[PDB]
Amino acid sequence: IEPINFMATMVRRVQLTDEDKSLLAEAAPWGKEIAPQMADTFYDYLGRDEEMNAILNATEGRIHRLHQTFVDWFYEMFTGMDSWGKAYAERRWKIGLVHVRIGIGPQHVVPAMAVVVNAVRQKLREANKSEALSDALGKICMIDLAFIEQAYFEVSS
Ligand code: HEM
Repeated sequence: IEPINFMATMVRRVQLTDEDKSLLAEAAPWGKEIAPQMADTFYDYLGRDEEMNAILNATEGRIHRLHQTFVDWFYEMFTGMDSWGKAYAERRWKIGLVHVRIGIGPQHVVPAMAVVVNAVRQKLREANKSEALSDALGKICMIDLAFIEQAYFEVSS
């Protein structure tokens, strides 16, 4: 309802610390480096699902937009935009409403998010990044997923 307030509840409930935020903000340049490959993995994953591939069929110009929206969203987890504040919360809430409007649900987004976290965890291990960075990214992916699921709850109901 009030994005900034939902954000404070989500950072407390997922236990995302000042330390986590520092690890994310420090890894941001690396996040920016891997984002395009993450976008490609995600696109291919969605493409292999009959139901989710049907949903991704508005136009071809959609491919660029689907790649770019993903790259910016992914990088933003590392920077937090306004340090995981009001603008972050408003952007995450708008992301939630977009998915509810196109008729995608928990059966799509919860697994999709499991695949993102799995794919990022592979990149982290490839690059021999810290386990503390890996935990922090797990936390912020799950904040973002709560925003999407909460939007679906509020727009449904
Ligand atoms: C962790 C999961 C996901 C994330 C983080 C994500 C992220 C995004 C973002 C940032 C946007 C742009 C929203 C905007 O306009 O402001 C978006 C749009 C979209 N997403 Fe997702 N998404 C996810 C899952 C999915 C899934 C499972 C589908 C299934 C097909 C999907 C289909 C779309 C479509 C069709 C759009 C609109 C693109 C357009 O404007 O033409 N997304 N998503």
